[PDB]
Amino acid sequence: SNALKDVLNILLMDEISKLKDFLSNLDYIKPKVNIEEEIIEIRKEDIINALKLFKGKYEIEVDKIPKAVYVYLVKKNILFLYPQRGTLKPQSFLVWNAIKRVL
Repeated sequence: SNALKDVLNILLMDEISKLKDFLSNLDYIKPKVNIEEEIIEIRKEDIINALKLFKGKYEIEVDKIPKAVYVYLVKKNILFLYPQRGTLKPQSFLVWNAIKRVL
């Protein structure tokens, strides 16, 4: 049966719509990111640049991305942070696939 395949396809497409909505919300908004006492404005462009890094690699070094940018992307459940490793990964393979399909 195609059933499990189709269920996964549901999950995959859904996450694509979700990521598209996330990214479209940035068109007229520059998020203000809170990091303790810091308040830092970031831009859609910066966010796209960081996510594009995940197009060819599942696991990305935090040193490639401004902290304000990846903190936002973690807060927003796009990425997970491994502080000890100094790396980030998509929060699921659905998120990864969506990045690769959309960016």
